[PDB]
Amino acid sequence: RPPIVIHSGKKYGFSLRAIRVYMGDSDVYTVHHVVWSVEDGSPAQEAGLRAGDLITHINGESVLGLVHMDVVELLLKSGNKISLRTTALENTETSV
Repeated sequence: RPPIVIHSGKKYGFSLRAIRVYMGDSDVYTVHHVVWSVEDGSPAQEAGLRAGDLITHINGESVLGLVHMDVVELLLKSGNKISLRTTALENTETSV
């Protein structure tokens, strides 16, 4: 899949969470960066970034396993253009 290339001089217009993904009952995890929301009319929305996307790469650099604020910093220091590689399973959540 090609990277999403966003053109912003402002915020990109999305939010993300760092999810601590555990594999068992020990305090051991791989940090995963997941887009939680995208703002209407924003550069991120326009480019096709979607809530639920796992961001694997920022400007060609693997970000899987980096802590939240390291990824926030990469986003803050990027320019008007950013390239995001992402992957998603279901295109919606399920309400229960």
